[PDB]
Amino acid sequence: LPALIDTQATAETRALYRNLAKLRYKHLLFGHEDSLAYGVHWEGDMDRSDVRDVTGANPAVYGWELGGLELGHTANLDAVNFEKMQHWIKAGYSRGGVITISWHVFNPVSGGNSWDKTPAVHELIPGGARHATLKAYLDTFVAFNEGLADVDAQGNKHYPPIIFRPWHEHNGDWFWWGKGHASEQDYIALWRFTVHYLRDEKKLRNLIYAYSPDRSRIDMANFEAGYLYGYPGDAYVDIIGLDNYWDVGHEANTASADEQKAALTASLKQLVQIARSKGKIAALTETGNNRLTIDNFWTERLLGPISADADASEIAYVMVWRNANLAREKSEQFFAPFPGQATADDFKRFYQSEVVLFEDELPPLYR
Ligand SMILES: OC[C@H]1O[C@H](OC[C@H]2O[C@@H](O[C@H]3[C@H](O)[C@H](O)[C@H](O[C@H]4[C@H](O)[C@H](O)[C@H](O)O[C@@H]4CO)O[C@@H]3CO)[C@@H](O)[C@@H](O)[C@@H]2O[C@@H]2O[C@H](CO)[C@@H](O)[C@H](O)[C@@H]2O)[C@H](O)[C@@H](O)[C@H]1O
Ligand code: NA
Ligand code: NA
Repeated sequence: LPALIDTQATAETRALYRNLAKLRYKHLLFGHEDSLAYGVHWEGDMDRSDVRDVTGANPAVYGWELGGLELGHTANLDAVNFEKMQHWIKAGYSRGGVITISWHVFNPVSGGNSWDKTPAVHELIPGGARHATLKAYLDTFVAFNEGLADVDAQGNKHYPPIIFRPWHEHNGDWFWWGKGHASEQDYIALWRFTVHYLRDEKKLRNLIYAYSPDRSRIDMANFEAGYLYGYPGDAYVDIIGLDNYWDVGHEANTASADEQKAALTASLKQLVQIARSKGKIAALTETGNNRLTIDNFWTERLLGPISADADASEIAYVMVWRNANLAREKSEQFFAPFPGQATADDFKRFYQSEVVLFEDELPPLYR
């Protein structure tokens, strides 16, 4: 029933969206960022995941990250090799998994990373002095996407569908495309150009576009207004996403656990209401508890509050962030368990839930 903004989307892309729309009522796909690239205690294996090591199954949704691609780097900002990334995307897709991609774009003005707040959006949008840079940046993704293609016996080209989730958390002030660094109207212009360029100029047909404000900068008394800050229009968005680490035990959140659980449910309920009104699909596009310090996190803090309300439950998927490699990165950062981690058994319970789907029990999404 929801329809993609790309009226010419590939058969597989159309199928994915249709099937997510169907499965969302009774199920929730689980996702993990950089799941095949490395884990907390390993890197190098070409077919491994912390998630699989714990549960026996890969995540249903695989998140990947392009930051650095635009600069012609061999590897992304977390040292994930782009050729390997292409291999891993193809591998996950071949098994029936879902692919989603974010993009922590480097600051073109300074050469700094996404967290360098030097203003850039005004310069990047149509009419801006650096508009050529925006085109060049997007071109690198066009090229990357080509590296995901196969060609069948009949000479037809096929791609993995990708849930493309750019310019995220734009209601926060931490990225250079965020509030305080870009006007609302300029942000909208940036988004709209991104869609026009990829969908219309470059004729990519394998994208589903995901919009993802951060819950931590939305006033719960006025959720819709906060959510729709910088919203580019229904003609430019397929997935009504949300990044919400806040209500799942963020260290800076002084709300009680019970208040947080209620807020998680309320946030997702309202998200779903917005999606319903717009004929879209909702998803919890980023979440998690860094270092998994909360007892029974998965069942008590994530699944429980989602399942508590039938509106909240209508989200299609939930993705947790990456399991940074300790040896390489020098600190602990992870959002899925690994064997022996305190929440591993509770994660097994989460996996086991009839509601939650990992790769191993996905129906065929692409037909
Ligand atoms: O490196 C550990 C980090 O873990 C957390 O970031 C997780 C993940 O979240 C997404 O963006 C972040 C963003 O970086 C902001 O710092 C923001 O912090 C604000 C809080 O939300 C809240 O509002 C608070 O009141 O104020 C904070 C601002 O001071 O949080 C958002 C949402 O969590 C996500 O897309 C990533 O950017 C980020 O993880 C990084 O991902 C990149 C790219 O893969 C890696 O290079 C990094 O190493 C991280 O993995 C946490 O928010 C951070 O503070 C930090 O501890
Ligand atoms: Na659901
Ligand atoms: Na399950």
